Amino acid sequence: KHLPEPFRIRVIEPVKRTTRAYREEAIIKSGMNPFLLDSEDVFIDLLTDSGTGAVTQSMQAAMMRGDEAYSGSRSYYALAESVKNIFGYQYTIPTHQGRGAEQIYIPVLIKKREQEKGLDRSKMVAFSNYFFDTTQGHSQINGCTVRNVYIKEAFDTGVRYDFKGNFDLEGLERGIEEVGPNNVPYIVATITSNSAGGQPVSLANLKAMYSIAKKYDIPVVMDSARFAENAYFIKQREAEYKDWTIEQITRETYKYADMLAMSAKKDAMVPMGGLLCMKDDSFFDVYTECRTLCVVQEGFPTYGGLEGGAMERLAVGLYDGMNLDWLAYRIAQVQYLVDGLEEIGVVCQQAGGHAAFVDAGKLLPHIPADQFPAQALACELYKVAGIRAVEIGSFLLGRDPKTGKQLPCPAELLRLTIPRATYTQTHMDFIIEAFKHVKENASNIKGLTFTYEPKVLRHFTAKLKE
Amino acid sequence: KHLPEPFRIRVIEPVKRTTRAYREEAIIKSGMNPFLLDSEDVFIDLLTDSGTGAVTQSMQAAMMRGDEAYSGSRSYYALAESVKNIFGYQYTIPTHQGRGAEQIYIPVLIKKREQEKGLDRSKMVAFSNYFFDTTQGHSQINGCTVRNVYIKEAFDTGVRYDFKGNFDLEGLERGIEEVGPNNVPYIVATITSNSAGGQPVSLANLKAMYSIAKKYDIPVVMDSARFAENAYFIKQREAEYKDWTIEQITRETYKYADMLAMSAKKDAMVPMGGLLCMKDDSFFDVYTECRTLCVVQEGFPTYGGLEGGAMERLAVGLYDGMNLDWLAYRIAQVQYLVDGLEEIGVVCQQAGGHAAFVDAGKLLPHIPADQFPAQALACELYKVAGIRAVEIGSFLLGRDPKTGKQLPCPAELLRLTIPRATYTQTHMDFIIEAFKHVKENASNIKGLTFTYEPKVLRHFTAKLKEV
Amino acid sequence: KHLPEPFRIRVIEPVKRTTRAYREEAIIKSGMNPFLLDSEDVFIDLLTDSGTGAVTQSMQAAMMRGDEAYSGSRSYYALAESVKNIFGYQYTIPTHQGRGAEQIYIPVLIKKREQEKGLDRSKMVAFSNYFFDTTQGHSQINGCTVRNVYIKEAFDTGVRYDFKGNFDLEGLERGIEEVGPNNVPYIVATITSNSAGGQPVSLANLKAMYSIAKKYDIPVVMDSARFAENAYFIKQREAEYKDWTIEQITRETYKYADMLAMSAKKDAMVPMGGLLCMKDDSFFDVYTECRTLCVVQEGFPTYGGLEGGAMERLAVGLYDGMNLDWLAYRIAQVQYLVDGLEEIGVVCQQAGGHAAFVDAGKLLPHIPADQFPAQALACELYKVAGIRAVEIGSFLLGRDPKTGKQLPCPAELLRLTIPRATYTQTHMDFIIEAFKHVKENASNIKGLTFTYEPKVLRHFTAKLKE
Amino acid sequence: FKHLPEPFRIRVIEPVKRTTRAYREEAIIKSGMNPFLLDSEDVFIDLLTDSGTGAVTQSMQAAMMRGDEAYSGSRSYYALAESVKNIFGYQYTIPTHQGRGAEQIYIPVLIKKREQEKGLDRSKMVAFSNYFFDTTQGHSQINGCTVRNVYIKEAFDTGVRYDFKGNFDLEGLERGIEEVGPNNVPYIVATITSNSAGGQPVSLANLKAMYSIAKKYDIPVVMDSARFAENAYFIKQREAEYKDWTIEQITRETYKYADMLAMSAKKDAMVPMGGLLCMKDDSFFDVYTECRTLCVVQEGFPTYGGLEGGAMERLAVGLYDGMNLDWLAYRIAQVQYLVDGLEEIGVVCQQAGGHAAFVDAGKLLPHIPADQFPAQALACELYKVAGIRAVEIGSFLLGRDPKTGKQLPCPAELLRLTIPRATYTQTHMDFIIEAFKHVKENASNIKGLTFTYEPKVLRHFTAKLKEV
Ligand SMILES: [K+]
Ligand SMILES: [K+]
Ligand SMILES: [K+]
Ligand SMILES: [K+]
Ligand SMILES: [K+]
Ligand SMILES: [K+]
Repeated sequence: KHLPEPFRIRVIEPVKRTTRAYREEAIIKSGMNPFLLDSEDVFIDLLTDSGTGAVTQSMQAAMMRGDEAYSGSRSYYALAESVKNIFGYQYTIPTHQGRGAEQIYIPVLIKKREQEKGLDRSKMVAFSNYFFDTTQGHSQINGCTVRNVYIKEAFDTGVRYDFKGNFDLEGLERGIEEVGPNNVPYIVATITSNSAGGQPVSLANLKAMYSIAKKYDIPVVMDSARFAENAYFIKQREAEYKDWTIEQITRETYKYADMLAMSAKKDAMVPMGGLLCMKDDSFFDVYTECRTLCVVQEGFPTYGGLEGGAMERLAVGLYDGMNLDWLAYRIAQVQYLVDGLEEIGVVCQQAGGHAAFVDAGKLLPHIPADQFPAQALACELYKVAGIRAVEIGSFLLGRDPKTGKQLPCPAELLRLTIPRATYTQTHMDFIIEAFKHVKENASNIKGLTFTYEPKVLRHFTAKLKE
Repeated sequence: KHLPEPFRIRVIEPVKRTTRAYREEAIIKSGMNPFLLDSEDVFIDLLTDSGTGAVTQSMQAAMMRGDEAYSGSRSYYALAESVKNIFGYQYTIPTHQGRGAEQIYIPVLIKKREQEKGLDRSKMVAFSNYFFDTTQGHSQINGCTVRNVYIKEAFDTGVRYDFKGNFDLEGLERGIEEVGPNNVPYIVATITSNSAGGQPVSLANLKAMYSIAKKYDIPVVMDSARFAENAYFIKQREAEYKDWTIEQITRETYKYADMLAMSAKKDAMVPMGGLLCMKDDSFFDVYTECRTLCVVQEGFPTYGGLEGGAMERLAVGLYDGMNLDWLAYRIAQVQYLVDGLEEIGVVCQQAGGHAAFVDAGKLLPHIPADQFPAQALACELYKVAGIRAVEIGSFLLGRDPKTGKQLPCPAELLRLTIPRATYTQTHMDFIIEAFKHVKENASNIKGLTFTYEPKVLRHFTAKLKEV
Repeated sequence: KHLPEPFRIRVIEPVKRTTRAYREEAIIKSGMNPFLLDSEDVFIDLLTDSGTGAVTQSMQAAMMRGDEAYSGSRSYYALAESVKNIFGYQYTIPTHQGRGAEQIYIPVLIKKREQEKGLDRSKMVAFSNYFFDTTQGHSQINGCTVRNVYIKEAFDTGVRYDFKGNFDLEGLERGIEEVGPNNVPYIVATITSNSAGGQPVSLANLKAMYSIAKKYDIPVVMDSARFAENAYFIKQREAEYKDWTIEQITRETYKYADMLAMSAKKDAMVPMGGLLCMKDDSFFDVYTECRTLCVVQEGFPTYGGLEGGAMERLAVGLYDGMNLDWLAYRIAQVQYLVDGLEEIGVVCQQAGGHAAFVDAGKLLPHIPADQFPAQALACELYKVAGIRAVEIGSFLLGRDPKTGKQLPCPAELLRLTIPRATYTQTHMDFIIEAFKHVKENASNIKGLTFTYEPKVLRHFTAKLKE
Repeated sequence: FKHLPEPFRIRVIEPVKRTTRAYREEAIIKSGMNPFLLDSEDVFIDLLTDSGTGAVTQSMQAAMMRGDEAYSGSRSYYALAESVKNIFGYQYTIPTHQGRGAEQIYIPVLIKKREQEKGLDRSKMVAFSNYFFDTTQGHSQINGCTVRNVYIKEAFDTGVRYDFKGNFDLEGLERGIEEVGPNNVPYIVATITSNSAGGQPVSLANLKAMYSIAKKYDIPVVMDSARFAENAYFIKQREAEYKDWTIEQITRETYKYADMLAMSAKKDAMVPMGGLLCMKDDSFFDVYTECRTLCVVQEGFPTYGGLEGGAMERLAVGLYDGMNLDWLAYRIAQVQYLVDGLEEIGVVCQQAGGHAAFVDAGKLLPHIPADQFPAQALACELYKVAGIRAVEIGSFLLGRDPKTGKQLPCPAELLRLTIPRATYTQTHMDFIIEAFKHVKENASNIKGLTFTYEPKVLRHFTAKLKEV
């Protein structure tokens, strides 16, 4: 059952509606890419949960007392203190958002292994249970190839597994041995594997992975956008921690990484914000190296592109986002949507933490991956009810930066991303109802093809036809 | 069907849960009166929709640019403009809230007819399709007796009627005759009869009523807390206006009153605010008389107890509260709750605008009105699921200020007041689920009796014990 | 010297200017009463410091997390806790503002002595070192005569005295003897005598006064609008407390009253808010009696006309308003204005806590009190520079509710009320410069007379001619 | 009245703390003699910079409350775009979190453009500006592009007055382009109010001439607009042909002489966070879509580019509020007041500019060689004395030659007392002046500085030094 909101709605933002005819015109005008649609032409925007959710009174209140100092802001220290208490990390660098931190640590870490272990940029490879679109982008832009070492169950939308976000431990080890440990600049642990469908990573898996990393002295970066939801799943599924608090599980979790890069725009519940933090003194050097690069890419390292109030707000969000009643509610809503879709015959990845992932591949078997079936489905859904979603399949995966050919994709998923505390059960029902029509028209949905394709992170602004 | 929210949630306030054992202790410490329970001991607070609902971004934004001047604030003029454009009234006096405006116009209007037509304070009577508790309170405190002239269908929870909030025209006229037109200081038209169950008043009824008032030259005050919902019902039920906008219907509606007193804390959607406005120059005198009394009771008449930002916020709320998609949604949610309760066998007044009114009388037939069955039901509901509600029956009606005996009551209703844009469909379902248990235990609920009773507006702070 | 602001300006509200011709037209349209002028027609609004000052970030932040519950709001408890820790009072009832609390306790206290000691309403008299216009108003409206028992030095603008707000102890005692202790419903101690010119009341004086009250068992109500400034003066002038903190002095001060009525719109620094609190159990009865009357006049006693956020904000203001650096600055600014005026030959009451009181009587000796010289001066000042002020003389004092004749007035003062943290030293200089012209035209300022006079609190909306 | 009275009422304040001399003594040492490393709470009056540290208006704070946090196509984006179209007349808008956010985008894009279109030679490319900001110069050099500031002879003569010291050296610009070869000049940056020159204005005539030269060689012109409003004000007070124009009109005119604008909204637009990268018209549509592609990588989707919805609504309002004439007159008059006060006590400064008083450390501390950063020494002295924090705009900031590796020659050693907008009062100005009385009295005893830790890029922000 969809749990009742453990909160009262305090502030609302009105939204309008549109006609089918209008959407038809609009979706064409947008080159068949929802990313290019106007906000006001969307009734229920499930494009992403990043910076689109609601905030709590405490957070809005925090936003009112920021120290806008350019250097040494007390708001910075407030944020730093929250990081020290929650993750146990001593060094903090705020960034405006996720890719803000990535564009800093990646270059820094690469140069490090180069200068220390003779890493060869022409043969370097980074690993992750699964890289973010932007993490992969910045890695490749820095001449580093990536390899996602996910488990066999990860993308089997027909089978259930407790931690589909887990690292393929053997795979990771053989991968490192092959590539050569000196050529692996870092390993990124994505807490709640986004591409796997917001699937959790067990604490045991993290310990094992970190153990392998320690062995080859490879820096481990914990991508923490949805650390809270991951902590929740660990608490519900990993026996050892059934009776631990989200805070305790989080603290434990972060003992298995050397630093964290986070897009606070998710679980921390803020409309803007990111973090780049190092656990301890052993990484003091990368810390000061990141402060140097931060000045260039984001701003002085005591605000790094965030206004004072934004840091006070984040200092609070990191806590509010860990509330157990909240997490149970949020995740239960997603479960509700997934079960609703599954009951009308729309197969999905098992319910994850932030969104329902519809298996476009299974729903539209006639359109080849090369033709982006999940993107076609997205346009169909929008047409139908004014709901906007994103594809997590071949369109997003991109082409091989070396071959120039379309990368093979493990699954063509349509992601119905649910912004935190933004929509109600009625909206969920509305979405499910919409899919009844989408399904009833599956067989007639046409594949898509480029008319304009950017060279980097193409899915955000590309346009397609047919 | 419960319509999907025509808005996105932007800011939330976390709430806490409790155990049955805890509530059991708490309801006792509160003297069996939910009004005395702590907010944090309530999961879903349906005590009232007054100042407890959500606001829109525009409103929260307006709150940020107020002119805190003590006199002639531009924020005051902003509010005045909204009133002129929406209601067509030229004179505006802000008050912190509803009873703030009542404590001003009532004394003023009474003195007026006294000096003008020789009204006899010892024999004066005021009329209304149905007085709010505070309106009745201030009237009686001023030595004026009240008489609610509602229609026969008003309190028949078993029959459906389009406008149960309507004035009993024949009754109003008869009443004015029996009492003597010189002794009737004013008539209050309560837009959406609260006690009737948030039932609407037709525009035709208002015209007729105002016509009668004009005949005897009796001032007509439009109590406007829920004017928007009333405008909505008119639009859905009164043929002549099916195609009018809420704004147009409102403008039309207010041509049939001489002034308005409003608790902005409802449809205007603000956590604080009230209004006392006069339509035109013919009432300029009561206007300046109200400015004089306002200085004493509320504050300088250009802010009357409201901070600058509060007036800017209200200037916006008056508009946002009239949005058609919004009104349809809000009222549809209430309908959903009422239908849900009715489906599990809990008879209610037909769905009104702001709340579901459960008929405690029908649900608990073994308890005499003198023992406040709706209050007993309220305590039962709280114990069961941590939901807080109010009774609109004998407990609230009070005693006859002259006889000193309990006033006879037309219905014992438990009001599940729904704050605007605060709870979801899931909460509604939660409430319905709770009532399944309440119903199952109906026959065992005891009646209540006083242990402490205030002399005025007793229901707010009184304490009772059972049986 | 004007101290430098111990704070940074964070939010500003733009204001406009006007022409002399325009003001001349406006002042007449307003019936020669500044109270009737539009805010936008005023450059520097010194009408009052009540609810017109600035707030701190913490306060604005508090306003964002209020519990709007109709009953038992946690915001109410927050306010109650602040009252308990600052004043040591156990019972709290919020009111929207000052006169909101007055209209409650006055009726309640009167009925009390009537039912307990046989008070005779037809012969009852209340005392105060000096009643506020609204306190006097509500008293008289309730059929109670008032008597201000101020000291001989109080209104001598030519002589300096440490505590001109003090009670005339002998006077108070004789007064009570004359009237009969059974007919005195209450004594109001106005912390910082407003009419005396924002002059302080010593702690010793309060002890003595409370001692007299205890003797006749007369309830003592501490009017606390400017309790903080009074605490400051005590700290600077009363030897015994030179080394005490504002918080400590306040706590001590409130041991000499049975309850407090406060317009939080002043020292607490909020744009809206008031308080009615009782010290302890011995007054539990008046407390529950006030809860009953509050439901009628203000709202449920757990919010009493204040929104949730307003109570959270006040809970913070009560503290922020007691900051020592702040108080020193605020009071130093007033001192600066007073010294500046005195330097150009404009005699004033010695610098008090919230405003400079110009002695209109001494500045315009040709105008008889009956003609309100301070009001004439106010209109002159406005015409000259667009500065708005209020008179604290015969116009405000009113007529004898019994005789119907104009009450005799101890001083005709023009009050240049300074809103807290709103204007700068440059504005002060601007005000002083304006007075150079006002003085240079003193001899030609005409007296005033009614054209419209309300029956109660006339000065707020009356209109005059000539 | 020289210090004009505030054309506004203070609505919200933030309390600040004081410290003891002994404490500052310890603190300045712990900070490696670099104020940038001091804690905010250890500063009474923070004149480090006016960037994102000033106050906002009610309208702005109100705007912050109604943002559309959509990830794409936010209506708040369109609101910002509309303001840009009305004010600057530019049709294409891309929001960025701040200044360097826009720089890291257009610089790479413009360079690749001339490379692919005119055969630019990265190994011989040079960019020009009346004067590059530290971050603009940084990103240029990081992209392998050398910079050349073509300022006028009067620019850094703190002893002489001149109406537009921020002007381009037209002959110099032309000679420079000829020397380097027009195909190797990727762009020209016009810094509206030359920051390094001392917040000195650039005349509209100078801009027309400069743009004319650029059009001739088909060189893209980027208008760095952080302080466009103050520049518009000076033009209105000093350039005869515009004495009677409004700030809005002068701004509109001004922007006809650039192809695009890069702006750190954290200054004149008055916001604590925000930036803009906009193109004038269709002729630059290509760089526009190229910037959208690079923005996705560096900042975020191009319809918010690192700014939350409310931040864009706030900026849409700030761009307007910042152009108010009474406001500008007041703000600039305050700076004039501080400059005249300092000059009164014998402390020579650059003639009053728009956002700060620039003390000439070189003239105040003649015994210290530029190599030893006299302006930085002066900054530490000022802090010790009264808890006032400032920045140096001299050799320390200028850096080393990325090619030679040697310290770059500097035209002036200035200590910048940056005044955040609507934050401090006249009393604070007087406080600052009073502080300098002591600083001056001790001038002869201030020692020079030297590195103990120096970053390879933008060193002045986090470097640490010690007394030589
Ligand atoms: K956002
Ligand atoms: K960046
Ligand atoms: K409220
Ligand atoms: K106010
Ligand atoms: K009242
Ligand atoms: K900032």
